[PDB]
Amino acid sequence: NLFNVEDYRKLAQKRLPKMVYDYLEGGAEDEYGVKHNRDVFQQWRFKPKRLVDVSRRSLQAEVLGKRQSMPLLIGPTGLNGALWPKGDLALARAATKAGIPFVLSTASNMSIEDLARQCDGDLWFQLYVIHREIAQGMVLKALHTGYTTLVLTTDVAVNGYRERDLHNRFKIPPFLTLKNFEGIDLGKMDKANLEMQAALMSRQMDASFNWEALRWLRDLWPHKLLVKGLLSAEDADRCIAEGADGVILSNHGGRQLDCAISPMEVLAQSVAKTGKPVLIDSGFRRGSDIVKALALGAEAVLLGRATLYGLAARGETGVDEVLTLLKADIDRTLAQIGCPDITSLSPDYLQNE
Amino acid sequence: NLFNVEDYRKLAQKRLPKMVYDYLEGGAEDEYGVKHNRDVFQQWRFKPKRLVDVSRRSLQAEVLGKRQSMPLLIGPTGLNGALWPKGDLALARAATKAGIPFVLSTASNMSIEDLARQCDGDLWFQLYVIHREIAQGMVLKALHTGYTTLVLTTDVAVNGYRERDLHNRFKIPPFLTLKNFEGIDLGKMDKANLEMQAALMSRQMDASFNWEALRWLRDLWPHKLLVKGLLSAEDADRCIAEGADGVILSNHGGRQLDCAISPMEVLAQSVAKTGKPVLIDSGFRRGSDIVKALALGAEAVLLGRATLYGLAARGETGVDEVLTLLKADIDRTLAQIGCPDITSLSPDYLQNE
Amino acid sequence: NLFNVEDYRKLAQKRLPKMVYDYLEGGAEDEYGVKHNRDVFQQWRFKPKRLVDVSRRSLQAEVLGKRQSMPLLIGPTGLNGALWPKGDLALARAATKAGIPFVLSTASNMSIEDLARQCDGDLWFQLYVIHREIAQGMVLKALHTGYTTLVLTTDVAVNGYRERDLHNRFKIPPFLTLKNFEGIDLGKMDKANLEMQAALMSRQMDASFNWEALRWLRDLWPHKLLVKGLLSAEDADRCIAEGADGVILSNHGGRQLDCAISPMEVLAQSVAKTGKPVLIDSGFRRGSDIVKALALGAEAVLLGRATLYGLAARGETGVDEVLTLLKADIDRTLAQIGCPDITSLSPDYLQNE
Amino acid sequence: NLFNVEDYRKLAQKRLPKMVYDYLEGGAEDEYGVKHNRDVFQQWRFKPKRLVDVSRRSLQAEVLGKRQSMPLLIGPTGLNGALWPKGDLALARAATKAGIPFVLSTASNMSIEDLARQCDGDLWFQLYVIHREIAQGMVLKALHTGYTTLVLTTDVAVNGYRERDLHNRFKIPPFLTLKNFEGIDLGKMDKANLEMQAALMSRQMDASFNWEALRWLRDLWPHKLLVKGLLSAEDADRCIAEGADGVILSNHGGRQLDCAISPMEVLAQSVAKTGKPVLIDSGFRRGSDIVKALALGAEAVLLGRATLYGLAARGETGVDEVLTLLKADIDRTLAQIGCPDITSLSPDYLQNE
Ligand SMILES: Cc1cc2nc3c(=O)[nH]c(=O)nc-3n(C[C@H](O)[C@H](O)[C@H](O)COP(=O)(O)O)c2cc1C
Ligand SMILES: Cc1cc2nc3c(=O)[nH]c(=O)nc-3n(C[C@H](O)[C@H](O)[C@H](O)COP(=O)(O)O)c2cc1C
Ligand SMILES: Cc1cc2nc3c(=O)[nH]c(=O)nc-3n(C[C@H](O)[C@H](O)[C@H](O)COP(=O)(O)O)c2cc1C
Ligand SMILES: Cc1cc2nc3c(=O)[nH]c(=O)nc-3n(C[C@H](O)[C@H](O)[C@H](O)COP(=O)(O)O)c2cc1C
Repeated sequence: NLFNVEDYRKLAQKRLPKMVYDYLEGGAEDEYGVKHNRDVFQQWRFKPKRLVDVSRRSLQAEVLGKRQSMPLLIGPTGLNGALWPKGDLALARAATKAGIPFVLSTASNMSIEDLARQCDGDLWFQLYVIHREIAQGMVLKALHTGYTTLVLTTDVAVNGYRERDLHNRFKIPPFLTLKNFEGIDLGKMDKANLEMQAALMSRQMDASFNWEALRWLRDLWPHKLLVKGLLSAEDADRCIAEGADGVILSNHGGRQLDCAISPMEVLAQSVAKTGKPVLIDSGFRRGSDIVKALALGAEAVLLGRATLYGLAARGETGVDEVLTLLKADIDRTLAQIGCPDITSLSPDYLQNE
Repeated sequence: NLFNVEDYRKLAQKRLPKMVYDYLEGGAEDEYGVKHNRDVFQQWRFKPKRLVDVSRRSLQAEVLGKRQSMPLLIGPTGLNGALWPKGDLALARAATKAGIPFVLSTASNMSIEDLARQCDGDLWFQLYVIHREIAQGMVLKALHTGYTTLVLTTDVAVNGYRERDLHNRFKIPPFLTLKNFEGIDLGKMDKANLEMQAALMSRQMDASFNWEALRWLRDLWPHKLLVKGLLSAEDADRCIAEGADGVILSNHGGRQLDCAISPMEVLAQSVAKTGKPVLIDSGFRRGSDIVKALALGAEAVLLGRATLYGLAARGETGVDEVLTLLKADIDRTLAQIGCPDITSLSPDYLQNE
Repeated sequence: NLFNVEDYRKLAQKRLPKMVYDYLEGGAEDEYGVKHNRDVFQQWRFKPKRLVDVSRRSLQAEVLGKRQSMPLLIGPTGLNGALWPKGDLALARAATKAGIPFVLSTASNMSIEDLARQCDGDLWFQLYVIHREIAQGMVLKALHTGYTTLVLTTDVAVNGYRERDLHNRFKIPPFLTLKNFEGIDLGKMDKANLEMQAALMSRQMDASFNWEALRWLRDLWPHKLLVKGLLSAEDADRCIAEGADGVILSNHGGRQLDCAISPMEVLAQSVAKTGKPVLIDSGFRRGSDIVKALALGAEAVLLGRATLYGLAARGETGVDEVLTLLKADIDRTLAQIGCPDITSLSPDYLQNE
Repeated sequence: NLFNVEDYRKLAQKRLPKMVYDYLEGGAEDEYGVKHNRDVFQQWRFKPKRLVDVSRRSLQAEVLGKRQSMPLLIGPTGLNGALWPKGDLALARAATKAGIPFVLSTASNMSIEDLARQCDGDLWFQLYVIHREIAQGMVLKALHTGYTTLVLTTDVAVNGYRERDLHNRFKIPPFLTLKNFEGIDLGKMDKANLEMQAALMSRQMDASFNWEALRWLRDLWPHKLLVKGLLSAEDADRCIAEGADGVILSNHGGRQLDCAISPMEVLAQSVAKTGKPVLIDSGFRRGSDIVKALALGAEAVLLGRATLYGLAARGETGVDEVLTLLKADIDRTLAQIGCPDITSLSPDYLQNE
């Protein structure tokens, strides 16, 4: 039985080695965060508008000014190859078939260049800064290979304390490789090419990356730039003031700070304050979750684990199936609440509980 | 032990094939809706008025201006024949013996005409519009056979995603038939009698039926007209403005949209705004649930699953028993809260929790 | 292990026949009421006052102007003889040894006269009116035998729907008798002594007893009169206006109306509005429950099941033990919150949660 | 697996005799208090500040004007020797190695003098007053041996009703001794040295110790003085008015009054009202709990059971490990919420839930 996202999670758990499933499903510390990410959606219920002609419905919507099939994206997730062979490509091709963007992780198992050469969809690149020079190299590589949008993830200044991984002594699968860091030379002896080599031999990001550094990144990247990992309207607003074209409210799927608020708690405020695109992720599993966020003003919702369950359970086809179910889910929900055009969603369709 | 509605649910589950019980009991998606429908009643508790003479109590009340034994009705439910042989007739006869109306579903297993010929009680007809022409035929048939009231159900523009049915591959019992669509001719070749035949060969309602279409229905039906499936005081008010004589607040027993609010959440507001009869259903199981709704202003409460448990467990007699228990329940509750005349109920007997 | 009331409940359940334990412990319908009666106490927590000299503490307090050892009473409960032989006397003697009043039920197994002859403590009489003439007889009997206070119970206009009793086909123990109705003659033929005989052959109270009837009772009884079963400050106030010397807020231990509010919900309001003694019962098990009610203004707390567990488990000694534990509990609590004199309790020691 | 405090609790439960584990883990009566102490932390979630340079973080902070490695302390707990041999010394040495103070209990198994001679860290002394003369002796002894701070615990005027201890008939381990009361002479015959001997032969504190007595203690002790066990901003303020240099909000880890509020409920108010150091304990297990309290204004958090689990499970090394984990936990949390300097914490990093 594969009728919803949970069904794929169940199948994924049956097919993945425990260590890998825990890497995927686990959250930080007590996992109160991942639970809160799910529970917060119950803070809203629907107030359908009846007797509305919903015979013709549209899920098409502009994201950052560019039209796509539906307000969804497959968000950046690292080590996809540990879930399914060539996982990054499977996800990218499924997203492309569905008419939505795919975001490649800095910690992907397929390189920026290789993906761009094997997929003609709308590819976005998610950046993690470990070393400024190396980051610049990846950004320029993404630019030259056709990536349309750059996403800076800011919520992993230090690694999250995921206790399942500690219990399992989780180690990156030996057959896997952080492809984007491949060929970053060596032998070079001197400050950089030493301070860099040392940085790469460390599983820690550049914790000093601040607003000033964002300005640097803004000048380097000429296209759309989003800042991911924000949990306040104030930070979202500052990002816009610093040059960002939009933001992605997110708590990294409860994988970094267990007691972090859910981004849903500051969605409406961020939308009202910034006046710019506010995308969101963390906890989305049902079409109703997605519609609630869109009704509150979100430009689009990025999927993390939802599509990864499809990938881990049935590869590319599994991802296609999850996207198909979610699209039919969103469509069904729109019809049921009396909002035929997804772009017409508003808070008026919701009741705060 | 058959002392309340739950006892009949338990017996019904023991006597019905799993597939059928799931069709009856199931809700949309995660079934958070059916649970919420039950839980919402705990938002109110009673503040009895003591030392009131309750030696003489009355449950008699006018519904749409017409007096009936108690403010209850057996609401429209499809495929009753799958629960018990000639289920529609059993329910109708039980309702008639209890002195309350029975609402026949468009998806009933006994035709509009056959029921009217075999039951002299107050029969109401619930309409689903798949094809305008066919709907008109049913409405006129109900009119000519003595049905007093017409109920338009508006919350199934598209089919609900009930996962139990998907797991069981639920298929309408072969010995059952949507009798009201019987004899709708064929062979006829041309636009209609083709666009119609195609519509009937589709398990989907007319999703375009809107306010304009309601105006059409209002002109076709000369007697009392109610719109069912509303979940907002605004929609209820618009229905009255468009000609309706009252409304039925309802989320279809949590079978259509899992995250829909419970109609109890907008009952008081709808009563205050419309100033017209506001009936309600969804989640009612105990007399206290019913009394709470009546105290908040509801004109009457329609029973869905409650009487179906009686039907599935013990046929017509089972329905008689459930109605008898509920009547004694309501009566007992009125005595206990110090409101001898059911028509005297008000919010003053309740405490918001 | 017998260190609190719950320990006695556990022992009582082990020693009583299931039917009897269910009669004792059971509540109306779903028993959400008895649960709410317990849960409501968690709506308040303590804010102790430190560095207060609590070396000398006093639990002595006036109830209706008369001093007693502590602000507790053993409330009226019927069929005590079904829990332990001569249960009414055991409870009365334990209450007397503890220095608190005992309230005899109209449905006691020991007569008004017999108890008064075998116990010299402060005896109160709880009245149920089935027949006016018979009620007058009992009231006069209580008056002539030394009962100091009369309590009219108003919350059983009709019998509660206790489903455990229905499942067990509960029948008053054959070796038991409603002693207070003994010798009410017969053979007499005519209106009364016929309308009366019929009333006694019915397990139903006089549902017509109203405010006018209370006035009649007020004129018949010359001493302190309390009205029990109130659940609103308005009713409590009316009782005072009609002549009552105080009231007992109560939902009959969740045995009559499952969805009734807990009396704790209207305690403070009743105290402020009436300006007269407001006693309370329903749900009290821990000394902290009792102290919370007293802090909110209650004159005294009546125990129902708490002391009955002591009785059912270990007879008179069991009741003595429960009262001893509760007294030590209240004393300990007073010391811990910094209120050495129980009469000094106020809302300032509480925090609303 | 020893990755957090709970892991040490699990190991401690496996290594300690049941009686001892219950003495350690148990709470008063129903233990709703210890549960509330944990649950209250979920009333706040984090709103991280992104793009803040957190490459250089500092946990150093002044407590009562004196700098220490982090805003933590190992609080006073009695009978540590029952958990691990020379438990008091193990805890003291671990605290000293971590750069934080250790508070010796009046009911310690190692004397004030012996500890001071074997540990050169910052030692605090917690006082319980059973007899004024004896208390003075201990205070002077602590003064002469180098203890920097005196803590008066005021929440054990009477002993808490811990039912686990009652069930286990808990008796202070025979190989243990209340060392601080050793050599308090005898044979002396007359008022004191009789009223004193009797006081020592009683497991009850001086319940008369009030504000006047605090003034006496204030004049006796020349250094920093804190009052522990407060649960209101009003009491905290009075302590400052009476001469205290700060307070410790605490409910004694839910071991004294089950229905006591959690000190977290009055932390912000106490900080705002007193304008003096407000330390706190009760319920702290995760670094996030600690950071929430510090963000609300707490000067420091005292650990009770957290470090005792380390002690009971693995002795001194276990305590070292727990402190190491908590420090890394706090550090990680600071980085994640964007507050590199622990002294910069404020309510702005929190969201009330
Ligand atoms: C297995 C896994 C790996 C992840 N790796 C990254 C990453 O490399 N880059 C990034 O920006 N976010 C990363 N994320 C976070 C996601 O982008 C997204 O915020 C999160 O999955 C949203 O929550 P959800 O899983 O409930 O949908 C990861 C999430 C998961 C589940
Ligand atoms: C088995 C089943 C079939 C139903 N079929 C119909 C239908 O044909 N027409 C309609 O208007 N409502 C239909 N309903 C909805 C009911 O009219 C009513 O809204 C719902 O049962 C109320 O909730 P309750 O079941 O908790 O009482 C159906 C409900 C059930 C349980
Ligand atoms: C077994 C049982 C019999 C009772 N019988 C009577 C009665 O005869 N008269 C009356 O006034 N209340 C009666 N009560 C109600 C009590 O006076 C009291 O309101 C109730 O027990 C308080 O709640 P508690 O049981 O939680 O303490 C009865 C309660 C129990 C538990
Ligand atoms: C086993 C045990 C013994 C204790 N003994 C004392 C004591 O002698 N003096 C004192 O001031 N507090 C005493 N306390 C209370 C602690 O100082 C502290 O308030 C409490 O442990 C904080 O809660 P926590 O255990 O959740 O951290 C004790 C606590 C425990 C767990």
